[PDB]
Amino acid sequence: AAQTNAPWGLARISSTSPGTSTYYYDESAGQGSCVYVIDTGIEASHPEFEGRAQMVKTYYYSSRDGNGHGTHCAGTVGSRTYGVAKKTQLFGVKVLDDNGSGQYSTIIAGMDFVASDKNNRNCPKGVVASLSLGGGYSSSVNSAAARLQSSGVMVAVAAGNNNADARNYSPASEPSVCTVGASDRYDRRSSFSNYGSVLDIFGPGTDILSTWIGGSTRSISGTSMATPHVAGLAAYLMTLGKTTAASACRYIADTANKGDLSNIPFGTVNLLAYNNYQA
Ligand SMILES: [Ca+2]
Ligand SMILES: [Ca+2]
Repeated sequence: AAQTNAPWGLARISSTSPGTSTYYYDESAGQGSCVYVIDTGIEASHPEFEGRAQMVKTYYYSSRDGNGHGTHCAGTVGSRTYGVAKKTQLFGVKVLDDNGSGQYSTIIAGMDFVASDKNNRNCPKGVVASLSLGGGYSSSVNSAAARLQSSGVMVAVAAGNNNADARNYSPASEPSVCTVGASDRYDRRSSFSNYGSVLDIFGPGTDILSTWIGGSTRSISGTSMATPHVAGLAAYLMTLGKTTAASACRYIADTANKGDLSNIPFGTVNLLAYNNYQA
């Protein structure tokens, strides 16, 4: 398959060079895979999801996404125009309120929930979880993200938008999960991107066009927008039988784009997510 005039983030994942505008992906598009989107929830009624998005849990009182953050990142995972795993099943767990805030107890309970409701769903190819939140260091949310990864889920988390070492932030500094940095249009490190040895992979995170609440589309930039690129890539890769949730992150790093990024500090990886699809 091939999508013309794609968002720069989609085309970059299917490329060895920046600047391309066509996104090349296998026709499977990650069908049979599930990606839990742990954010502000998802607006399931968006025409870009096509019944593939679903609100399965809210830790507030309404499954609405009255923020737009969670609908944007879920769009990058597997919507029609802006998703990398265009046929995946999107499950929306709402740990962030309509302001983008969220207590660690709520974020932890959301990860503990995904690991259980995973067994109540039909995901033959496997399960993915994209946690594009980020707070200060916590031993317990690092522990909760590891429990999600150990339970059989590919866990992609945001590196943080602090321009510092991601070792001070959670769940980013959890070694078991996949910490995703953000890159911009020209294969530079995003000016907000966290770095450090904790990061496992980079993704398009600057000016990422995706869906938005109210049936709209808009671009926002953050490592929280680069994370869904790796979530959908892991989903799209596990559908191909190329990798397993337990090692999707390491497989993406093995088959990434080596040394293409600039502004990478010393000790941080220089890998850009690459689906390696060749038609
Ligand atoms: Ca998001
Ligand atoms: Ca490297």
